[PDB]
Amino acid sequence: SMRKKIFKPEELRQALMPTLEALYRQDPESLPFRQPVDPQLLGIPDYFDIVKNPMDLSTIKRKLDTGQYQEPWQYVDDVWLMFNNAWLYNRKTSRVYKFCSKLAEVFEQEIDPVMQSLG
Ligand SMILES: CO[C@H]1CC[C@@H](n2c([C@@H]3CCCC(=O)N3c3cccc(C(C)(C)C)c3)nc3cc(-c4c(C)noc4C)ccc32)CC1
Repeated sequence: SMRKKIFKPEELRQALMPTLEALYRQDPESLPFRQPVDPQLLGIPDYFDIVKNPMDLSTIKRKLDTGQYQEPWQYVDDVWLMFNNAWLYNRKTSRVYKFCSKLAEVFEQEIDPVMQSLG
């Protein structure tokens, strides 16, 4: 459509925060995603050469709390950025990669009914 639907920050928080909570509830799978990747502590100095736009759950949460998403697709784009970054950087046998794949399965199931409700 040409006409932006207008969303209030608290409407987005009430609708979308439970979908982010569903990812946090996955344990162990969300544990690597709860804070930003720290390449110094992890000893991976190539990380920001490969991942140009880092993203993690705590940043998405803060963006929802501070009204930085005008529309739900911007939130979905950040969750997907987090996933794509982890699939790009990590080997397919790693825990982080397989945990990412489980988070993406969970998010897909939670986000669809929410998007139907916001349209
Ligand atoms: C709570 O604070 C901590 C601090 C960081 C820690 N962290 C680990 C640790 C480091 C020690 C060795 C080990 O083995 N780690 C490890 C690896 C996988 C799983 C686990 C669990 C035991 C937590 C499940 C540990 N590596 C991570 C890799 C990434 C990553 C990369 C690269 N690119 O995208 C992502 C996402 C992000 C965070 C990581 C997770 C949590």
